[PDB]
Amino acid sequence: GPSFPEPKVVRSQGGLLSLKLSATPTPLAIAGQRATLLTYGGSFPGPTLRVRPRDTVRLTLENRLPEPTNLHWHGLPISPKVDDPFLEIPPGESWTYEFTVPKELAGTFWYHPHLHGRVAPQLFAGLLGALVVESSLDAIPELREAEEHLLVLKDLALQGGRPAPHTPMDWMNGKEGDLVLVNGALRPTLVAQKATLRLRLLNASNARYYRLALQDHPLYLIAADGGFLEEPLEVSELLLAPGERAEVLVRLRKEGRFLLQALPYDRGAMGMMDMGGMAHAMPQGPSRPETLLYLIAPKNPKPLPLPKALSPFPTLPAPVVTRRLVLTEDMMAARFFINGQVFDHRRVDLKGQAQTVEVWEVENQGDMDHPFHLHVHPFQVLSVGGRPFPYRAWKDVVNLKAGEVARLLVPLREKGRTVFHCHIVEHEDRGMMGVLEVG
Ligand SMILES: [Cu+2]
Ligand SMILES: [Cu+2]
Ligand SMILES: [Cu+2]
Repeated sequence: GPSFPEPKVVRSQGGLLSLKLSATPTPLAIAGQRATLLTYGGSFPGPTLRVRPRDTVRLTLENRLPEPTNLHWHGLPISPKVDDPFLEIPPGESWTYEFTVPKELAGTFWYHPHLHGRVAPQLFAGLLGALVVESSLDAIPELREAEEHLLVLKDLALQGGRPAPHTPMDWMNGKEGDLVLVNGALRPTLVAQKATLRLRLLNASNARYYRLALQDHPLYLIAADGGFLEEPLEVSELLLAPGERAEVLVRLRKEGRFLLQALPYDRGAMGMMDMGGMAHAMPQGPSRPETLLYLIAPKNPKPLPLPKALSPFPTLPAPVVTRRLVLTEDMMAARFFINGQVFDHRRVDLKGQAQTVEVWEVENQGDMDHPFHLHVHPFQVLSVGGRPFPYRAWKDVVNLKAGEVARLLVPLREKGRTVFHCHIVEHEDRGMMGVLEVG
């Protein structure tokens, strides 16, 4: 097939994407070996859903797993009656998710399980897929003429032909795997046919971080989690935390082979160590460098000029409340807290008012990175760690290194009960989640 593996795409037809999608243990060939994963649509990753604003999505999820599950439409500002984090689809049962794609939306989003307590094993076993919202901006020549690819960054570990089980230490750190894959393939080769590439990036890992760098090239950031930037932003590297998305332009200036690497990154994962005195926790340190893919430039490459502008970011109304949400950890217990509390599905933690804007100060007082995710209501990151954020774009995950405070501008959109949580999904399963009610 094509030298570059990418998930199969399902496009909306006539303004409607209607599809039956089963969650099922699936035998398949993965990184040169046979394994049984948990998949949507018989594939890992699941199929990419490509839609346009104002399309209708009708996704009937059939649960063929031996455990209950549900779907989070990660990043979509839709009703929490649809993106329902509390719904349980029992084994053998089905549920139809139906929503309209918002008019003012563009970018790379994704779908995955969100049944509290089972998210980490279900997502690790392979239940995830992408959703792309096409934009009229994609028709400008600087984007139209680029060669576009989706890169689903997800790692895996196999044991006896199945996803490796979670250990106690996995529940503390978040589980990372030794197979560091792109679109389910082990270090694929991308033989570019155009000198400009448009790469949609998805970190769908449970916990692994990707400190992205392309040999000999900068990246041109054009979209964050949930929308375009106002203009391209040149970066030498790009950290993608669990759950985050980004889109970059790559401008191939010379012929040659270039590595896309996940450079060493210390996210504060811990191990255990015993030097006489009994065992005590010790930092794992930075991750080993990983090669993600091989990028081959075309002959005599003449890249397109970058777009001068993308999408103006909306001027938001003045905020009416400031929230403070403090993240803490009890590592040896693998318990994780927001303002000193663990998740309780019956407890409402924040009550806000639709169509107002709030300032959320999220403070990481732990020692690990925690990627903070808010459902339903995309936000503008104003600052992290006291540094002004270098661009304006909708995000829905923000990474917090130990000690850092992020200031977020949060317009409240759809009414109903939704959640916020760490997107190291083990931490969510172990209690680092709270409930927001919007009325
Ligand atoms: Cu998510
Ligand atoms: Cu969630
Ligand atoms: Cu966390």
